[PDB]
Amino acid sequence: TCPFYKKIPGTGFTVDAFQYGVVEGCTAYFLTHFHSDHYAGLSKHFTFPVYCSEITGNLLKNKLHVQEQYIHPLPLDTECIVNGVKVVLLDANHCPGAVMILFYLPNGTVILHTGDFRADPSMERSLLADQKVHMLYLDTTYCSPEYTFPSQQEVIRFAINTAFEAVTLNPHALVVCGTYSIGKEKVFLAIADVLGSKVGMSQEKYKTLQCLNIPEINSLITTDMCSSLVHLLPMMQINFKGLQSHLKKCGGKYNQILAFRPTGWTHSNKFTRIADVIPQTKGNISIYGIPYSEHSSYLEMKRFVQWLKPQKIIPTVNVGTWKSRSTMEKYFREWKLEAGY
Ligand code: NI
Repeated sequence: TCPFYKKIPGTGFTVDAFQYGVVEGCTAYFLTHFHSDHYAGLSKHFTFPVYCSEITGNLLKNKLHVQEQYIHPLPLDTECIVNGVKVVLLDANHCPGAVMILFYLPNGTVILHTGDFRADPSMERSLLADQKVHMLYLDTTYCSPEYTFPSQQEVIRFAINTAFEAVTLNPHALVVCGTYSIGKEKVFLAIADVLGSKVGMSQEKYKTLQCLNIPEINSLITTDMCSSLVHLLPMMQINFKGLQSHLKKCGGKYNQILAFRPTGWTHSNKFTRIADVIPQTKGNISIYGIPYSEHSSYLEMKRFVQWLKPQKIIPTVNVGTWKSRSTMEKYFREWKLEAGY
């Protein structure tokens, strides 16, 4: 049974609610982005209207085989009427195709559902600037002040400088980057651009990337692993055993691996600066964990909410424990007292 925080009151709508069977009263199922915890339940046998971005609809048709007649892609930044209700999709600054949804209820209430997002001051000049929001359904993934991490730009600068130094010292070094979902593509694209290489990967991952509307993508990626010196592997293989095994397969072309694991936050963030990050090393293999986040830090979240000044907040992450729920509620009250709304 579908939980309340996935239902939009005063409508026939649900958000990211495909794992509950037929939801009573639901006339349109929205999907914020193509991550498995959110799409769980969708397949080629789904027969209700799915509303989403163009990029999410490309993934639904090619990866999950949802039939075309049930996919309803909407442009961004554009007022649309869905089953008699005005909606707008906004860029969420998460993975490719990820959106936030503004719903303009028939009674005058305005609701923002963030999906998954990484808040940014640029959102203060979207279509959100133009009217009041009553209710906020908020991605609270990192809603605690211990969760700090650098800008995406600082993390990419570290990765490119690290990779270019290593491969210039040793032209026989291979770079490997871990992946298990869409998102974080800048990591491996930026590294391959500084090295003058295409990124090599499995046929399954190439297919996924070909759905993402990235400009000039045919110039940047390939299934020909022999022609590439930046390889993508599943995240599970980014360990000394898995990398040893991969290096064997490369036919003595390479004699060293430099590997990256883009994580979200890890507790090494509470002590170390990005500049000071060091790898784990075993022989001719080195592994860097880099804190590349596609979710808001605590400070970015707080700034967004203090600007938006919603009347009510409904968390959508960390909702399963009383201690999490009480922590989040205390921060919301702090923010409201400090700002004066
Ligand atoms: Ni996500």
